[PDB]
Amino acid sequence: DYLFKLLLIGDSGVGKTCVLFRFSEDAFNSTFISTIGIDFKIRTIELDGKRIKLQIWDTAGQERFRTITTAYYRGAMGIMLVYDITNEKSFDNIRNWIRNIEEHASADVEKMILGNKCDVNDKRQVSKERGEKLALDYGIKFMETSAKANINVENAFFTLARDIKAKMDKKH
Ligand SMILES: Nc1nc2c(ncn2[C@@H]2O[C@H](COP(=O)(O)OP(=O)(O)NP(=O)(O)O)[C@@H](O)[C@H]2O)c(=O)[nH]1
Ligand SMILES: [Mg+2]
Repeated sequence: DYLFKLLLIGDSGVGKTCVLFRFSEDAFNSTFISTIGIDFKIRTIELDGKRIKLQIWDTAGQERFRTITTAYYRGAMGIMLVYDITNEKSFDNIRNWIRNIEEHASADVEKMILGNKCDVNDKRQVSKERGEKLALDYGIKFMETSAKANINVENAFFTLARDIKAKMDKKH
């Protein structure tokens, strides 16, 4: 059945690993252990009766693997651009990521922005409408997710996968 590669991209500690863990194993680890070695996961979804194998590449947020993370753009097909709603600096840094993808990844790559840590509204620094407006500016999808609270985690991955399926099916 169909195989889609997926990139989780963002600053260190936005919750990329936790987002993949909630998608893969429907669980949450309150601990923060930074990703060093880029590791992929296969998560099988069903879109309109078709099984699609999502090869999800969980990249390291640390600056010393920027050059290493970028190398994984080849054949990526889809990229989750994750920032932390409680961290404007991470949100400011997704502009840099989106720009890097436009220049270095293929034109037909599908992009979505996730406002992660959406459950923690108390420490919110980034308004939902500021993420929506940025997504609108670049003409890409956006939704607020919580890996901890399991909000829009499946929805985000099904939304992105559909946009990849739609472009792929239209080639015929
Ligand atoms: N409240 C809350 N905390 C979250 C959520 N997602 C992740 N976190 C927390 O944020 C921290 C970083 O999560 P992690 O998945 O390791 O982030 P990362 O972006 O993969 N980090 P790195 O790029 O360095 O590997 C952890 O303490 C984790 O529990 C979420 O949806 N809600
Ligand atoms: Mg990670």
